[PDB]
Amino acid sequence: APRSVDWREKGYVTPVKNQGQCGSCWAFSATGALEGQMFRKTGRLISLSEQNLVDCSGPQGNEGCNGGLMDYAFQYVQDNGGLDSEESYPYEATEESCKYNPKYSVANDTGFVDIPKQEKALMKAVATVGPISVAIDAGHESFLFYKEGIYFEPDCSSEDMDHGVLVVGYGFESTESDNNKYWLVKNSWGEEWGMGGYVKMAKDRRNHCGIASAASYPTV
Ligand SMILES: *[C@@](O)(C(=O)NCc1ccccc1)[C@@H](C[C@@H]1CCCNC1=O)NC(=O)[C@H](Cc1ccc(F)cc1)NC(=O)c1cc2ccccc2o1
Repeated sequence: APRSVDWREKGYVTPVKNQGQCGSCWAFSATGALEGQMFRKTGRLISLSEQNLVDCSGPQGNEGCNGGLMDYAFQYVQDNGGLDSEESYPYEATEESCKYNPKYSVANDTGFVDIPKQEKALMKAVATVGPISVAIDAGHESFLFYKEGIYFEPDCSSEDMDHGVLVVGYGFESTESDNNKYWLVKNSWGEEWGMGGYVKMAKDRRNHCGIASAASYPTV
């Protein structure tokens, strides 16, 4: 496995988005993973619709702006046999009735793979598959104020994640050893948060914040 991976510089990652005041972290996390896999499959990088996921994934168990799972979004894409593009079904940060139009479908998947809960497998999956959809514990106030460096909430939980985010790679900082490894994580709170909307999560520090607890990716 390589020592550093960054899927942004290879063209797998859409620009950073802003979810607003609606609990659709899962939707954005699912669309990023599916964008990565669609690009790997065809070489075409198309922003997908979070609103479609929010509005139409009800039957699969999701709760719109009131919570959602990324596996449930992949299941909705598979059952629905399609996912509209961001441009056709633009984000409105609210719950609305499903307006899916198969004419504007630009993505689909045949299921999803759940990663074993250990950071080594997460590293392997990120290296070989691409951006991976994950969950982390971000309820602590420190996460709200992140700016740069490796983020390390001493009170983070490894088994109770509440935020879905995407992992676009991993790397290390050139310091004198002292466990410098980090996960490159993309967030959905815009660009003015963290490093242009990104965060370096602590890597190989005993599954800090349960990043490797709920890792999965859609199979196209
Ligand atoms: C999410 O991190 C977020 O969007 N935060 C910003 C925000 C804006 C407005 C209001 C609140 C937060 C957050 C969103 C939920 C729902 C909205 C209300 N409060 C929240 O905390 N997290 C999730 O939505 C979460 C993501 C997740 C996925 C996978 C995993 F292993 C852990 C977490 N999913 C749920 O909370 C959830 C999912 C389901 C599915 C079925 C029934 C109930 C569910 O609850």
